[PDB]
This record gives sequence, C-alpha cells and structure tokens, in this order.
Amino acid sequence: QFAVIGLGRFGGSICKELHRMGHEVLAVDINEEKVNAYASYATHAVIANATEENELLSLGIRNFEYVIVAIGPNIQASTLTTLLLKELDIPNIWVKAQNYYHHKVLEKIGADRIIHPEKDMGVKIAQSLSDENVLNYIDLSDEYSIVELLATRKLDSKSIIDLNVRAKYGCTILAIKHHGDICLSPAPEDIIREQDCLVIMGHKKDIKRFENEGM
Amino acid sequence: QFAVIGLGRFGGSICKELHRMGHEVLAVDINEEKVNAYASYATHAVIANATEENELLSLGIRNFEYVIVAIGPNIQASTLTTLLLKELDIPNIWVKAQNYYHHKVLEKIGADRIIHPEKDMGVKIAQSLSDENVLNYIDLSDEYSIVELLATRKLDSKSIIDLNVRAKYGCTILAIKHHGDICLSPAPEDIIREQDCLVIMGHKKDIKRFENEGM
Amino acid sequence: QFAVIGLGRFGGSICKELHRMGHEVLAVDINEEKVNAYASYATHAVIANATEENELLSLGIRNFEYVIVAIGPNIQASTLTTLLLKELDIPNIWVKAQNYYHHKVLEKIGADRIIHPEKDMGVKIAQSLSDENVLNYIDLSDEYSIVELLATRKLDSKSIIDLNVRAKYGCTILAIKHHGDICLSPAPEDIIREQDCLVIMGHKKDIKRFENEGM
Amino acid sequence: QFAVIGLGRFGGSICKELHRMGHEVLAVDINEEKVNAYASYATHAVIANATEENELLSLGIRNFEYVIVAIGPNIQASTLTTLLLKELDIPNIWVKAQNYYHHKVLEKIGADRIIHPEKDMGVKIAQSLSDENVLNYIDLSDEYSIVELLATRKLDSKSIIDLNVRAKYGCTILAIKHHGDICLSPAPEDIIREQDCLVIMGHKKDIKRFENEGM
Amino acid sequence: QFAVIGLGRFGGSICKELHRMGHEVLAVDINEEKVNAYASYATHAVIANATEENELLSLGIRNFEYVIVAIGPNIQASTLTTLLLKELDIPNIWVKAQNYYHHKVLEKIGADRIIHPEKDMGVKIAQSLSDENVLNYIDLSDEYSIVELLATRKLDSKSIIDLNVRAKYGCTILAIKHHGDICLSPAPEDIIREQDCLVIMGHKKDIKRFENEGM
Amino acid sequence: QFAVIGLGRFGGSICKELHRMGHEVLAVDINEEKVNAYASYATHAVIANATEENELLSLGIRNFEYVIVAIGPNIQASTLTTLLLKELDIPNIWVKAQNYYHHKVLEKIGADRIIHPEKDMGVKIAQSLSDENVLNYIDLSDEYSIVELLATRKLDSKSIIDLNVRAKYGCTILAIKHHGDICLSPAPEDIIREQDCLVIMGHKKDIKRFENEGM
Amino acid sequence: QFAVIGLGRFGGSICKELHRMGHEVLAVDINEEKVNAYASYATHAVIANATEENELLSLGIRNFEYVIVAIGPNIQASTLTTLLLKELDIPNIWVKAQNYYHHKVLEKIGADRIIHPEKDMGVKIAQSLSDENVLNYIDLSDEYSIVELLATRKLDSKSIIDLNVRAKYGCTILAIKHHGDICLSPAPEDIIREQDCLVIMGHKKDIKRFENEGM
Amino acid sequence: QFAVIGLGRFGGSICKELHRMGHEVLAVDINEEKVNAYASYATHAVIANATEENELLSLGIRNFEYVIVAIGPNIQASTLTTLLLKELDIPNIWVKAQNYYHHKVLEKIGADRIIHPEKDMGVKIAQSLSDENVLNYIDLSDEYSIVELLATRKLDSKSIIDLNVRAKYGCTILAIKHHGDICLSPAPEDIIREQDCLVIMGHKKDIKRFENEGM
Ligand SMILES: Nc1ncnc2c1ncn2[C@@H]1O[C@H](COP(=O)(O)OP(=O)(O)O)[C@@H](O)[C@H]1O
Ligand SMILES: Nc1ncnc2c1ncn2[C@@H]1O[C@H](COP(=O)(O)OP(=O)(O)O)[C@@H](O)[C@H]1O
Ligand SMILES: Nc1ncnc2c1ncn2[C@@H]1O[C@H](COP(=O)(O)OP(=O)(O)O)[C@@H](O)[C@H]1O
Ligand SMILES: Nc1ncnc2c1ncn2[C@@H]1O[C@H](COP(=O)(O)OP(=O)(O)O)[C@@H](O)[C@H]1O
Ligand SMILES: Nc1ncnc2c1ncn2[C@@H]1O[C@H](COP(=O)(O)OP(=O)(O)O)[C@@H](O)[C@H]1O
Ligand SMILES: Nc1ncnc2c1ncn2[C@@H]1O[C@H](COP(=O)(O)OP(=O)(O)O)[C@@H](O)[C@H]1O
Ligand SMILES: Nc1ncnc2c1ncn2[C@@H]1O[C@H](COP(=O)(O)OP(=O)(O)O)[C@@H](O)[C@H]1O
Ligand SMILES: Nc1ncnc2c1ncn2[C@@H]1O[C@H](COP(=O)(O)OP(=O)(O)O)[C@@H](O)[C@H]1O
Repeated sequence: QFAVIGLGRFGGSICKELHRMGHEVLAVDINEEKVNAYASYATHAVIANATEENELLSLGIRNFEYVIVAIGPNIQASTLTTLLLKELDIPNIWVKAQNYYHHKVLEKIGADRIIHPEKDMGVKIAQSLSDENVLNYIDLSDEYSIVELLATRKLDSKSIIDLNVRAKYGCTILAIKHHGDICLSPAPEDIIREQDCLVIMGHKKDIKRFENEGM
Repeated sequence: QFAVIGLGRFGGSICKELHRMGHEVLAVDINEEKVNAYASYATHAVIANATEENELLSLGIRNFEYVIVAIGPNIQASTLTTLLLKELDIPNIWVKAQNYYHHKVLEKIGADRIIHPEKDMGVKIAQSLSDENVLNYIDLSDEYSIVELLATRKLDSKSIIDLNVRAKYGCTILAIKHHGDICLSPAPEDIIREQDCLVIMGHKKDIKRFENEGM
Repeated sequence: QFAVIGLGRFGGSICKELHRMGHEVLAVDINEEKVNAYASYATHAVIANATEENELLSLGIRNFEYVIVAIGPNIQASTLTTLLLKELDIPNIWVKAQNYYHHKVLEKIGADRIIHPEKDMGVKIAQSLSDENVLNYIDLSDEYSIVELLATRKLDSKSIIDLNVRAKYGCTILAIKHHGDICLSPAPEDIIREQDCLVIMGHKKDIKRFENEGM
Repeated sequence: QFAVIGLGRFGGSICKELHRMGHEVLAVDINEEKVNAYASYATHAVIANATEENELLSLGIRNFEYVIVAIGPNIQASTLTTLLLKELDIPNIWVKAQNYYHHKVLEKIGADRIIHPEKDMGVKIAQSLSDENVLNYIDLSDEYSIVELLATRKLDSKSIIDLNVRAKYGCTILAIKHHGDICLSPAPEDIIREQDCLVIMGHKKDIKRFENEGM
Repeated sequence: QFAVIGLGRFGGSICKELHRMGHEVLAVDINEEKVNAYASYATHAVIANATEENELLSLGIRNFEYVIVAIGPNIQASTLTTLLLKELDIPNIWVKAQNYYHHKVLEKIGADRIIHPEKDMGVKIAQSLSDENVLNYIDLSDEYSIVELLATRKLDSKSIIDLNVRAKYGCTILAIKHHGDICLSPAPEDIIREQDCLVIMGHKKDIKRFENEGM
Repeated sequence: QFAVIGLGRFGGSICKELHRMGHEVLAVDINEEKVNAYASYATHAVIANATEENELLSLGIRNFEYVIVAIGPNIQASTLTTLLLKELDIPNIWVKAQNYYHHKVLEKIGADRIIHPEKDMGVKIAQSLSDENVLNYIDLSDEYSIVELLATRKLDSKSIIDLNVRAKYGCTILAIKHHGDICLSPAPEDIIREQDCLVIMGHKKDIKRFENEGM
Repeated sequence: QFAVIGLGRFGGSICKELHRMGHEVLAVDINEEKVNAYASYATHAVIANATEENELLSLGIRNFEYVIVAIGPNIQASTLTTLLLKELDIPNIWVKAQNYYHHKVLEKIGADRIIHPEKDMGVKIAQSLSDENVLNYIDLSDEYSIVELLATRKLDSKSIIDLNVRAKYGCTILAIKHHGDICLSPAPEDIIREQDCLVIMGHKKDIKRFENEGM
Repeated sequence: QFAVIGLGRFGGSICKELHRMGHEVLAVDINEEKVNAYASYATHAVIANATEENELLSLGIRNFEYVIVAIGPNIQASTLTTLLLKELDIPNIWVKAQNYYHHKVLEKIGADRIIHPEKDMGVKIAQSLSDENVLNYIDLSDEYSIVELLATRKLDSKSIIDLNVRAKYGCTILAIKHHGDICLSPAPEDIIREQDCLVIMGHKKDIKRFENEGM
C-alpha cells in the first residue's frame, strides 16, 4: 500500500512510523546498510538503484497506491525517480523538495504533493518559541486556532470558573493534563496546577490576550 | 533575542519565519552566499565559523536568550558549537539532530531542546498519509489528540446530534469550517456538509473508530 | 556561442556543420574517443559528464547562448542535462526527443525546442519516395509548398507556355536546371527537357494534379 | 509496393507516414510489441527475423519494389539483411547508416540509397541555427537558393515595393504567411507584418545581405 | 608471401609465429606503437589504415598471396578491409570473425577462410576439461580420431603387449614420449612409464573405453 | 562439475561444447541477454557479478570441480574473480589471459591453467599457412609430429607400397579418408586418390621432404 | 587492568599486542565474530553494545584503570561510550579520533588521550616518502631529533672519523646495523657499508645538511 | 612527484603533510567534497574513480614516481587500483592494507610497500602504557631500541654518573629535556630532575630492567 524509496532522515522516519501504525510498507534503498537497518521496520526491504526503471518494475512499484520519493542530497535522483514513477501511472507521488527550483520542477513533472519538512517544522518551532507557554498547536483558519499551553505560576491553584475565558476572552478550555493524567472537557470546578498542559480554543489575538493577563 | 547559527533548509526557515513574525533575529553562517541571501530576512547577518570560540564572542552570542544550532550535514559544527555555547552559559540552546546519536550527545552536553525535524515531520506526513481525511492535528499526549478532518459524502447533510460522537465514540466535535466560514463549538442542530473541515477531539483509537464506521 | 553536448550521429553532425559554417563551437562528450575524433571539427573539445552540474560549471556552459543536448540512448541523461541547463539560465536549450514521453517531459522542464530527427527525415523521405519525381521540397504551410521535380519523357521538349501551370493548376514554375546549367524565373519561351530539374510552386494538391496528368 | 523492415524511431516513422499518405506498406519486425503497435499504421504487420532468408521468402519480399532496411543499433541485422535482399534481386534497397563504415559496405554490397538521417537533419537544423529567422529552405544549386524567413520588427508594416529586393539585392519574394493565412506571389502593395513567414528567392550571399541590412 | 593487417592478440601471434618459422611477413597496423613493437618480429612493418584503398595500394598488397585481416574490436575495419582486398583480387583472404554475423557477411563478400578462434579453442578446451588425460588430439572423422594422453599410475611400468589395445579395444598405439625422448611406432616390448605421452589411434568410444578400464 | 563464468566468444563456446558433449555446466554472466541466450546451451544459467563474493557463494561455486574464468575487456574482474575462487579452495581454476602481465599476475595468484587462445590458434593457423596442404595436425614433440594432408594429383591413383614413406622418408602413413569413408592403418595394397585425407606420421623435416618430392 | 572496547584494525591490534606483552586485557565488541576471533588474543572476550550503560556495568568496566575506545564506522559509539565512561569515573579513557571534530568533542567531554593513528602514521610515512633514505625517526623537540637513515653509495666503506658529524655538522651517530648485526655507540674506527642502517642524532636542519653534502 | 589516490583519514593526512613539507602533490578522490576540502592542501585536486583505467590515464598518473593507494572500506577497489597502477609501470606503489588477506594479495600483485597504520600505533600505545614514562620510542632492530622517558621521583636530582647505565645496564643516555630546554649528549656531571625528558638508548630488555629497578 505504501512505498518509501529513500530511507534517510526523512523517508526512514516515514517508513518506521507507517510500519508502527500497522500499515504494510515496502522500503527501498540503494545503500545496503540502510536496507538492512530498516528490515525490522518494514514489511519488505529492497536494495535497488532507483535511477533504473527496470529495477522499479522488478520492485513491483505499480502495485502501490502511494510511493514516497525521499532523496535529499541528490536533486537529479529525486526528479528523475519522480519522473519514472509518473511514467508508471502511480496514483500519488509525494516528493521532498530541496529548494525553490526543486519545488518548481517537481511541480511541473506532476508531483502529487511537495513537502518542505524543515520549513513546516520551522514555523512550528517559531510559533512554539515566540511565546514560551505554547507547547503545541493547530490552526483552524487564518484567525482561529486551538492551542496547547504550559501552565505558569499565575495559573496555579486556579479554577476554570475563576478563569472565565468563555466570556472575558471568548475562548474555551478543552483539556487539562496533570502529571501525565488527562482530563477532557473539564468541568468548571476543576483545578489547574502549574506546569500542567492547558488546551484552549479560540481566536489568536484573544488567546494572546488571555496569555498576557491570565498567565 | 534570537540567534540562528545555521542558515540552511532548516535554520534559514526558522530565521525567515521569525523575521516575518516581527522578532529580531541575528543570522550566522560560514557560507557568504547564505549570509547574503538572508540579509533581507534578518535583523543582522554575519559570516562566522560556529566552531571558533573567539568568533562566537565577536558575535556577542551571550546577548541572546535563544540560540538555534541548525547545522545538518556536518555533526561537527553542531555538537562543537552546542558545547561552546553551553560553556558561554546560553539560557536556551535548541539543536537539530541528525540521528539517535546526535540526540544522545546533545542530551548529555546540556541541550535544552533537541529537534528531529525529519522525524517529527515524518510521523506527521505518516498520519496525514494513513488517512487522506486528516488535514492537520495536535497530540495532547501519547493517547489523546485533536484531529482536523475533510468531510466526505458519508458525512454530507448530517447533524451533530445525528453523529453522536460524545457518547458512541467518546470524542467531541470542536469546529466546522464551511466554504471558508467558520463555526466554533457548534450546537447539535448544526449541519455538516461534505468537503468541509471537521475538528474532532479525543482518543486516537476512538477517532480512528469514528473514521472507520462513521465516514 | 554554440555548445554541443552529445557527439553522436546527430549532435556530432551539428557540431561539424556549425564548425564548417565558420561558427565557434564547444563540443562535449563523456566518451574520450568521440572527443578526440571531433577535436578537428570544433573550436574546443572536452570530456565531461553532462549529468554532473559542477562539470557543466567547469565547462563555462553559462557563457554560451545556444546549448544542444544530443544524447540518444539514455533518456535519463537527456532530461537530466536539459534540467541542469535550465537551472543555469541557458537562453536556448535544444534537445533530441526519443519518443512521445521524452517530448512531453522535455516540454514541461522548459526545453526551447524539441527535435524529432527520425520523424522529420521520415516525412521528408516519405514525400521523396512516394513520388519518383520529387528530388527535394520545402513546405511553406500545411497546404502550400515549393517542389523540385525530375522531368520525365512526358515533359521532354515542352515549353512553359505549353504547360500552362499558372492557369491550369494555379501553380508557378520558378527554376529549370539543365545539365547543371541553371535558369531562374524562366520566360514562357523556355524549353524543358527530360531528366532536368523543375521547380514548381503552389498548392500541394494542385502540384499532385499536375504530376498526375502532366508528367 | 513498400516494405519497412525495421519499425523503430526512423523506420517506424517512414511506415506510419507512408500509410498516412495512402500507400500500401508491409511492416516487418523482430519484436512482437512493435509489430502490434504498427498494426494500425500499416496494411500488414509481421514478426520476422530479417537476418533469416527463409523468413524473408515467407514474407514474399520479392513482391515489393521498395524495401527499407531500418535497423539502427545492430549493424549485423542491417548489412546482413541488405545482403540477403540484394541476393533476392530487390529493385530498390534503402538502408539507414550508422557511420562511415556502414555507408561503405552498404555502398559496396549494392545498396540503392544509403541514408544518414541524423547527419542531414543535423545540417538542416544547423542552417536553421546559424540564423534564428530561417524556418526552412531549399538549395537550387551551390550558389542559389529559396529561403523561408521569420519577419522581425524591422520588417513590420513594411510593403514589398518599400523593400525593393528585386533591384537592391537581386532577390525575389515568393510568398507571405500571416496568421496562418497565405499569400502566393504577392503584389507590391501587400504589407508584411512581423512574426510572419517571408519566402525569398535568389543568391545566398544576396539573401544574407538583405537579412543583414534589411532585417 | 604473407601479410598481417591487424597486429593484436590474434594477428600479432600469427605474424610472430610465421616470422619464427622462417617465412617473410609484412605487418600492417594503424597504431604506431604496435608497428614499432613488431618491427623485430616481421620482415617489414608499416603504419597504415586498412580501410583506405590508396594506402593499401601504397603497401603493395597485391604482391601478396596471403593477406590476413585480424581486427577484433572493430567490425568496421575488418569487413571494409576484407571488401577492399576482394576488390584487389587477393588470392587468399583470411579474416577473424567476431560473431555469427561477421562470419555471414565475410562469407558473402568472398572471404577465403573465416576463423572463430575462441569457438574452436572452445571445443578444444571443452574436450580438455571433459577428460583429465588428453593433452592434444586430431579428429580423422566424426567417429575416428588420434589422441595424445598423459600416462597415469595405472600405466606405469606397463608394456605394449601387456596393454593389448589392438585386439581388446581395437585401437593402436603410435608413439611414446618419455622425458622428452621420443619413440615412434614402438615395438610390443617397449615400456610405458607414468607422466609420459601416449599416442593412441582409433574409434572415439573405444579410446574412451580404454581410458575408462585401462587408466 | 563445470562452471563457466564468462559467456563471451570464448567462455560461451566452452559452455556450449561442454553441454554438447553431455556434461552438466552452470553458466554465469553479469549480462542478462547472455544468460538468456545460453539457457538452452547449459544445465543452468545465472546472472551474477563474478567480482562479488556473496554472489559466488549464492551460486554454490564450491560445488564445482572446474570453474572457468574468461574475461576479455576487464583484467581487474578476471584477477579478482580468480582471487575469490582461490579463496574458496576451487580445485581447478582456468583463466583466459589478455597479455604477458595478466599471465604473470594470474600465475602468482594461483591460476591452475592459463590460456592464450589467440596465440595457440595463431600458431596453428601459421602452420596451416606454411603448408597449403595441411588440414590438421598434432605435435608429439619439438621435432616429431602427426600430420593430416589433402592429397594432390601427384598422389592420385598411387599405392602405399608405391609411396614407400617408411623407408625413403622414415615417416609412416596412418589413415586414409576416401569420399568421407575412412581407412585406419591401411595395408600397402591400398590406393590413394586425390582430394583425399592422408594421415602421415614422423619427423617434421622428413614430412616436409615427402611433401616436396612426393606431392 | 586494560579493556579494549572496539576490536577492529586499531583496537584489535592494541588488544593482541597488550596480550602478547603479558598484560591482562578484556576485549569488548558488539560483533560476535570479532569477539570469537579475539578469544585467544585476550584474557576475556565479551559481546556488548558500548552505547548501552547497563551492559558496561555488566562488564565491570569500573574495575579497569585503562579503557580504550576504538570504534571506527560511526562517531556515535565512540563519543557516546567515552561519555558513559567519563560518567563512571574511569581513570584513563583513550579514544581513536576520526577527524578534527572527534578530537574536539572528545577533548571537551574529558578524554584523557585522543589518538589520530592515521594522522601520525601518515606524517611518518610522508617523511619516509619525502626522503627515501630516512627509514624512521623520533622527535625530541621542535628542533632536535634522532633519525634512522638508509646508507647510500656515498657512505660505502666510510669510517666514522672520516664522516666527522660530531664537529662538522654537530650531530652524533648512535648505531650501525649491518646485515642484521648491530653496533651500538660505535667507535670512530668502525666502518659503514652501504644499504646499512645509520642512526644519527641532532638538529633537524643539521641532519638535513649532512644528508645533503654527505650522502 | 607524489600522487594520493585516497583522501581519507590516512591518505588525506599524507597529502596534507607532503604538501606542508613543500612537495608538489596531486590529490585524487571519487568524492567531490573530499577533493574540494583538500584543494588548499595540494598542488592539484581531481575527482576521479581510481578503478577506471582511462581516468587514471587522464590524470597523467604515469608522470608520478610515487602513487599512494589509500582506500579503506573497499578491498576490491584497493587491489584493482594497485593492479592498474602496476600495469602502468608506476615505480613505487604504496597501499594501505585492511587485513592479512589484503596484505597477501597486494603482496602478490606487486605492491612496493604495504602499510598497517593502526597495528603500529597499537603496539606503540602498548609500549607507552605499561610505563607512563615511555612517551615514544624507536626500534633499531628486533632486540635493540631507543626510548624516550618521563622522569619519575626516583630519578629527581640524580646525576648521570650516579645512574651508571652504561655499565650496570649496558644502555646509554642520549639527551635531557628540562623545561623545554634541551641538552644533547650530556656530560656525567649533568643533573636529571623529575618529570623531565630522558632519552635512553640500548637493549629493550635492559632498558626495561633500568625502568624496573632505577625509575
Ligand atoms: N540514487 C539513489 N537511489 C536510491 N536511493 C538513494 C539514491 N541517492 C540517495 N538515496 C537514499 O536517500 C537517502 C537520503 O537521506 P537524507 O540525505 O537523510 O535525506 P532526508 O534528509 O530527506 O532524509 C539515503 O539514505 C540514501 O540511501
Ligand atoms: N562551523 C560552522 N560555522 C558556521 N556555520 C556553519 C558551520 N558549518 C556549517 N555551517 C552552515 O550551516 C548550514 C547548514 O545548512 P544545511 O546543510 O541546509 O542544514 P539543514 O539541511 O539542516 O537545513 C550551511 O549553510 C553552512 O554554511
Ligand atoms: N551522460 C553523458 N554525458 C555526456 N555525453 C554523453 C552522456 N551520455 C551519452 N553521451 C554521448 O552522447 C552520444 C550519443 O550519440 P547517439 O546515441 O549516436 O545519439 P544520436 O543518434 O542522436 O546521434 C554518445 O557519443 C555519448 O558519448
Ligand atoms: N534482425 C532484425 N529483424 C527485424 N527487425 C529488427 C532486427 N533487429 C532489430 N530490429 C528492429 O529494428 C528496430 C530498431 O529501432 P531503433 O534501435 O530505434 O533504430 P533507430 O534508432 O535507427 O530508429 C527495433 O524496434 C527492432 O524491433
Ligand atoms: N583500420 C585498421 N587498420 C590497421 N590496423 C588496425 C585497424 N583497426 C585496428 N587495428 C589494429 O588491430 C589491433 C586489434 O587487436 P585486438 O583488439 O587485440 O584483436 P584480437 O583480440 O583479435 O587480437 C589493434 O592493435 C590495432 O592496432
Ligand atoms: N565483472 C564481471 N562479472 C561477471 N561477468 C562479466 C564481468 N565483466 C564482464 N563479464 C562478462 O564477460 C563477457 C565478456 O566476454 P568476451 O569479451 O567476449 O570474452 P572472449 O573474447 O574471451 O569471449 C561479457 O559477456 C560479460 O557479460
Ligand atoms: N556499539 C558498539 N559496541 C561495541 N563494539 C562496536 C560498536 N560499534 C562497532 N563496534 C566494533 O568496533 C570495530 C570497529 O572496527 P573498524 O571499523 O576497523 O574501526 P577502525 O577502522 O577505527 O579500526 C568493529 O569490529 C565493531 O565490531
Ligand atoms: N573507488 C574509489 N575511487 C577513488 N576514491 C575512492 C574510491 N572509494 C573510496 N575512495 C576514497 O577513499 C577515502 C576512504 O578513506 P577512509 O575510509 O577514511 O580510509 P582511511 O580511514 O584508511 O583513510 C574516501 O575519502 C573516498 O573518497
């Protein structure tokens, strides 16, 4: 169902995680050591030169609905492999881009999805660092978002009804994680202790306001 | 306030994004072309070898609360710089890891946060790939998460009270995005049309169950 | 001014002819024997892998306004070379296509002109053999053309005013070549002897008619 | 009437085009897929080894006036087949040459015409390259020729009587192609717009002069 | 009397051996180093392209009764030269064949003898591996042959009258070579010691029988 | 029992002939086309790189008593393969040599037999040329040999007792092949007709004498 | 007393030699074949992952005064192990360095001695190549050294009092090795024959002078 | 004058040092990063596969008197390179060996010197560790050596005439290094302070005795 062509920092992780989720994955790599190392982290693992189409045919690459092209240092191999896969009518081809150029040519040669892993992780890191409180988040839209927060001393021993976010800031608390224990959709009587995870939901500026005055 | 030591695919993105957000960032790089290219995407841009202590002193690296070590292909510059920075009492040192090892030695030499961009983006892509429906998500913990979904035909013209997720699956719907318009914490009378964004919250396996039988 | 990347049956001819015309041409080839053989048929001759970018940089390939990619047996090397050249902002990139696919991908990766030598030669030869008389020709458009013909016995000792092509077929005679001697824009009194070259100009179907009934 | 022995890039084109012109063609090929692919582009299509005499006899190869030997990568099949055909008293044997040698031995073993498709296409393209404007041409002799030109801005909105080529350069304009529309033997009042096709006729050097000072 | 056109692994050996036997040989080669190296192993040695007729005339190739064409890597030079030699009415033309094809076209263009050295050496080596004992042999017919054998322990100190091959196996012993000393048509009293050469003559199967039970 | 590692002009013939004799042979070749072509001419045929040890182990090369290493274009692969086989304690390793050097290094790395096909065939052809008559022969020693001759008119209708070779020249007639029919150890009354095969045995110079005066 | 953690080209030799000298050594390796191979060349041999702390504790690694970290293929095992050992208060940790980096991080994480085997052996061999005569040497300081020299013809049959190095060049001869026989601190009457070992001692530039004018 | 084929831990150091000494060195490497990194540490630096003969010819490798083969991970490439160099009549070929086997085969294919760097460093460390005083040493022969020592407290304020090594142990003191200052061939009145460098010369076992009872 899934094929990973490059078993490196990026593709190897995709393979390992897909395998961990319970899906069947065929891992490909030109380097024998990589193939051997991911033998336990994949349904099948094969040594093959991705630059030769007949080898791809030998892999039975057409039997897959999703083929992942994760070759980083070599743009040549990346775009060429993507091309060969595009020849074989692969339904979905996802390729890692190195730069603007790579993104462009992959875009033109019919890549289904082009990923800039470092960049996207970068915006995650940037938002996570800009305000020390947010551990993680998800953007529902340009204006609205759900935010995971690290409780400070200002929130210690404070109740949900005490911190009336639903009216004063128009945001809503979703979950509280305390010492690994978790509380989903907590009742107003619940207490928030410091260093705990607080899951708020609402408008970005409003969340920023609550962060400002509340914590 | 923030310093980016490696201006590559990863660090360059962090610098550019931080600059876009309005924060002041000092970009460092041993390659002159990189420094020149990021002159417009940073408050200041300097050519310097991060492995040389006197150069670090010349940068005024101690004046920063956050220093990001993002050097990928060469572990040398990364761990050595991290070490030198740990000597200079940098409050927060965030470093990009290449493998299990890099993570280990960074962990022991006092790295405040170790990032595996390819790995985490890898698992994100993996989750996004396992189900085409999930557009984005956030993990509250090892077991609990909030998931953004792309509504299918099975969910078309269905009401929230019709899809009783709060009891049948123990999950809760948070938001519905329809043609760009957005509905936060929607009432049970609200209708979900296909191709819309559906924000569910709960246990991973339970959300998967709802995905299986519901949509 | 001109660069030939593949010194084979096709590209080698381009190089040799361009050199014969008096233009300065840099010939490239991965095969040393080929490079040696075309040393006398080029301003400069270099051994280089067209698939390696730095080698292209070493060639000073950017200093050329026209670079010809003539690699036949390997589609990989062809599209790859075209790609690398497209990176280096080469003004005009002309590439040999092997098949429909090759034409497509070259088209998408920004090839300025795509040549099917076999095909065009095929149609030229097809028109040349279909009619025993046609020695050569040029197509002005999809419908109109100028045709060179070999005079038969039916045309022997016939005058231009006798063979009134300007009215009977709407075509015009341009030149008559007799025993090597040549007559341009001949007067109606001129005589056409057999085995001579006759240059007619007009519509294809009309020329075919004149061929059918006249000669 | 016509037989094509090699259905490749070259011979396949000859077969397809000949079939398109309305002539009856028998296509031969050692490869079954090729034979199948040209079933629709030929009167008949047969699987046969051109190096085997009895197979040639089985084809009824003697019933043809023109047999085309187009086998490229393998000189063996080409010269051997040509030889067998010369034995069977084939009226016209046309063979594709790979190099100087192939031309030589085909010449000696009684080939009626030896074709270097890449070479001639090469010189055609070469003349097309020396001047960007010339789209096509025909040489009447060593000194005289008819040339098709691409009108530049210098020729825009210019009349034929304005560009007095018949006296100033001794050349004559034959046709003007404007937006696909075509004008044969145009009157001096006619206007030439840029990017149009201009058909001049005369001496090579004179045409070059007109190209130089005029456009 | 003898001319060697290709001074390689094959032709060079022929030249050297013919020269060693006392015959006068003219060695030809396009490579100067070869010509220099075979100067001492030939009556005369000349640098010449065997594909050029005027050079062949300059060699005085017609003055030779035997001309050997030994060019391996290039089928071109071989068949073309053979052709030119056939034009010049050379009495005997012997050419080395590369494959079935080379044999075919040489056969048709009037080669006096076509040699497949590797192949015939192949059957000799095949017999040499098939039987541990035979040092050399000659086939009189499809069924009858003369065989040279290496004496084993089973033949040590055995007399000819002891090994009655003329009646028991119907074969006849011809010669015995002992420590370089040689005995032709030996008398029945003669002794055969091990590691000596034994020359038997008769039917193949019978010789095999004698090998089986005797030695 | 027998393994052929290089399926070319030399090794392929060894394989084919060994197979023809009825022995079981495993053919190896890195080129798939070669392996396919010799599938019918071998017990088993495998695609394998002879320079790779694990592949050799996969072949079960140790199960063979005779392994033939025949490499023409690449001396490296030859000596390396011979080396690996010598490591695996192969009883008999026979290798084709390209030159003196190759012979030396093969000699030192423990090659069991080194064959120069061109050389030996060269001297055989040389003796075949020295005398137009000799069809075949075998050398018993440096001075003594058995020779096969093509009878001329001088020997026509001559009896063995008429041509007293046993006394006048000290050589002995062994066999006469007459119209394909064969006579072994013929009686003195037997007649020799021209164009028949005559098998003489004796001293080289004496045989030459008999050729001189007799035929 | 001594523990060798990596049994490769470097560490294996250390273990074998230390064992040969009579010291007790515990050899460690993650590879079972290596551990088995060095069972006879060590007091004890154990299979263990040097990156796993509990395994190190199981080894009783604290009971050793000297632990050698020689792991080649990856910096990971080396620095991580060195780190763990520095944690466990190992008295002496000597580690093989891969590059400048490895040296740096080992230096900072408290490595007692960092070895560049290739670097030092490389510069020694380099000295052996720059001057063919010097077989070996040792540097007492930046300026002074003892050098072993290979006697040339210029030194043949020369006496020590003849070559007054102690006064003319300020260097002193220490030993003369002749045909394996050795003379320590030789008297001025002793003779030096060519191809013998000559042990000089003094200033580098002075030794170079003596080499220049003397030999 | 010197060529380095492998720019790794070993060969790279040789190149750098040879360049540092003032000699001209041509550095070769199949990896571009290595070639670029050693551009400043060599007269010339080239990307080339050492296993390809024509590339070696292109390098002008024959123009060198010394060619160093330093390729570690691939024994194949090593021996093949050594082989090709042996073909080109290179005067001196020095190769790094990986193991006993490699040493053997390099020995047989005509390697001029075979180096095991790690082994020698291993034995050096082995001698250096039993007694901390030995910093370094040199073996004059199997039995005799010169040793550099670190003076202990037992040697503090002791005179040369006090420590009569020339008679009691048969060894001779050569030099004393005190605070960086150096004394060559010191007089018996000279004093040795602890932790100073003491250069002894004599028999290995005797030196060991002196170390045991004396220091
Ligand atoms: N030509 C090729 N064919 C097949 N696989 C390749 C080729 N080139 C590189 N790879 C594989 O791609 C991987 C690249 O990994 P890496 O450089 O870490 O990229 P990323 O950072 O995207 O993971 C390597 O593990 C390598 O085995
Ligand atoms: N010692 C050093 N000092 C300063 N900058 C360095 C040093 N080593 C590497 N760099 C810089 O770090 C950058 C690494 O970027 P890149 O390889 O793209 O990392 P990633 O792939 O993680 O984005 C390079 O542009 C380089 O200039
Ligand atoms: N990667 C490459 N880099 C440079 N030159 C190449 C490469 N691959 C092939 N070539 C050259 O291209 C030529 C191919 O010529 P050929 O196959 O005859 O094409 P055509 O039939 O169009 O002339 C060869 O001579 C070869 O040397
Ligand atoms: N012996 C043969 N008999 C018949 N057809 C052949 C023989 N050998 C080759 N062919 C055909 O000739 C074609 C060669 O085409 P190709 O190599 O593309 O030539 P070119 O490059 O000149 O177009 C192949 O499709 C093959 O099927
Ligand atoms: N056109 C030619 N004219 C003369 N000599 C030639 C020509 N072409 C090749 N040769 C010679 O033939 C030799 C080929 O030898 P080789 O390849 O070893 O053949 P073989 O393996 O049959 O001995 C080369 O040394 C070359 O000098
Ligand atoms: N490294 C290798 N491993 C295995 N087979 C090889 C290798 N290199 C070449 N070969 C095979 O050897 C054959 C070469 O045969 P050829 O050059 O005809 O030798 P000969 O002239 O002795 O017949 C090729 O068909 C090729 O498949
Ligand atoms: N994590 C580990 N724990 C223990 N031993 C290891 C580990 N990783 C590698 N080794 C051993 O270290 C040895 C390294 O040898 P080698 O690669 O030759 O290094 P070098 O070239 O520095 O001598 C290998 O034999 C391997 O068995
Ligand atoms: N086939 C090859 N041709 C040329 N250079 C090579 C080849 N294979 C490896 N190399 C080079 O040899 C070097 C190997 O060095 P390394 O593995 O560090 O050995 P060592 O540690 O003994 O120096 C690498 O830098 C690599 O670029």
